[PDB]
Amino acid sequence: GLDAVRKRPGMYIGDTDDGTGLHHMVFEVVDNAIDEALAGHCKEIIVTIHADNSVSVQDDGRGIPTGIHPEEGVSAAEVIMTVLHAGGKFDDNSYKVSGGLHGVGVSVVNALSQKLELVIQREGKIHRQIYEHGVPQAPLAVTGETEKTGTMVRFWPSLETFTNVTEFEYEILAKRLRELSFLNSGVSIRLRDKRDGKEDHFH
Amino acid sequence: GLDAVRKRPGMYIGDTDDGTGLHHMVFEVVDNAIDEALAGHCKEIIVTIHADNSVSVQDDGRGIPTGIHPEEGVSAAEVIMTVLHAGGKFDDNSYKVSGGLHGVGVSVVNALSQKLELVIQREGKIHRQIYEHGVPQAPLAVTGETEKTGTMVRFWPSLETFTNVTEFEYEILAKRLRELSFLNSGVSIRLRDKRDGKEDHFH
Ligand SMILES: C#CCOC(=O)NCc1cc(-c2sc(-c3cccnc3)nc2N2CCCCC2)[nH]n1
Ligand SMILES: C#CCOC(=O)NCc1cc(-c2sc(-c3cccnc3)nc2N2CCCCC2)[nH]n1
Repeated sequence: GLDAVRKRPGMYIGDTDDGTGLHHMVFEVVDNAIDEALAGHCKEIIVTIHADNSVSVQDDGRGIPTGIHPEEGVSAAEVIMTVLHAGGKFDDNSYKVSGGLHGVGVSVVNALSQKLELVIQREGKIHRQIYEHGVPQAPLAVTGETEKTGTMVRFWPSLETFTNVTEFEYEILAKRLRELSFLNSGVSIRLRDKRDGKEDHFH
Repeated sequence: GLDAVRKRPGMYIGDTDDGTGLHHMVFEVVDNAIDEALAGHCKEIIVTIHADNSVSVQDDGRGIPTGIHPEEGVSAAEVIMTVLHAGGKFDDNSYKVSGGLHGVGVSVVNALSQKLELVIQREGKIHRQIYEHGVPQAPLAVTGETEKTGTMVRFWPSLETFTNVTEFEYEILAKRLRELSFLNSGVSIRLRDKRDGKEDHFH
């Protein structure tokens, strides 16, 4: 399970000491947002490096589905955050539909994050869910009204896991983000660094 | 296990009826070859569409390691062909080293292949291994001498699994291959179609 991930992180996210794994945490989440872009629902992805060296990834896609599978009793949100290798494609009712997994899965990003905050806007509502080291602190909650749809996630990588290189390199993130923007022509991808105020916009 | 894959293929490889999954079989193997390119050992990858609508992917990298883990007793070759989600990075002695999984894993390509033939050239030897529906027909065998190093694999997708679209589209494969070649500047990527003789060379 995720216990196996926390125990041998380099085997799932990549090297936890030279910065490879650390930056892969970002791309793993960005890959998911691109799926929404490819489905033609996401027009913009914004990646922000925060001063405390957490990273947020947000998109204006449909929002990860939050309602439980009417048979299995678990939402797509819960599944992809807490089940190793969970990925692929779901529908609005959290039924799993055909689609390949790709990457390692964001449940790994969650497991190796000291804190991960998930905020999902859909069906008129803001939904919130805090995880710590991959453990949900409460069930996913409705906390307000909204007209927007999309997903926002911020994660703080665990300093129990990542060593030596514990801070994100702008150039590395800007490298991957500039590539993806050229492959998906319609999708705007912004990169913001809140430490010094540098912005990039790949469209 | 791979039994779960054969049972619900669309959940692992993607849609098995509209051709998405079928072409993903190729890219899943090509992604692995690129890892060798990135490590600076592979200078060329060649993808061939065969007349019977099997596809081969070959590279001139180091060759997948074939010797058993001195503790676990299994080679990298065996692991990545027969273990779901097996991927990442190994060393020459089949120890697993830090590295992220990415994609779904080629053991899925194997599971959904009526036949897969693996030929590995390294340490002076040609090594061969036939799989059928993911089952090894014999242990990996040494069948001759060679000075070359590299990996060759040909797979015949299972017509028990893939329906309707059972033949590969050149343009789709050429799409992905042309992209990857531009991202990895030093690596030549060829595409050959043996049905009509069309060739492409992305460098
Ligand atoms: C860290 C972390 C987690 O945050 C994220 O994974 N954020 C990236 C993301 C994922 C999605 C959506 S919206 C959606 C959907 C499907 C059907 C109907 N409506 C919405 N599905 C997804 N994903 C499902 C899992 C595989 C990637 C795509 N939007 N933004
Ligand atoms: C279908 C199918 C299977 O065929 C393939 O996966 N073919 C692609 C491939 C993979 C490799 C090698 S060589 C090597 C290596 C490592 C250390 C020392 N020497 C060689 N490692 C790999 N892979 C290990 C698994 C993840 C992708 C890279 N060469 N060509």
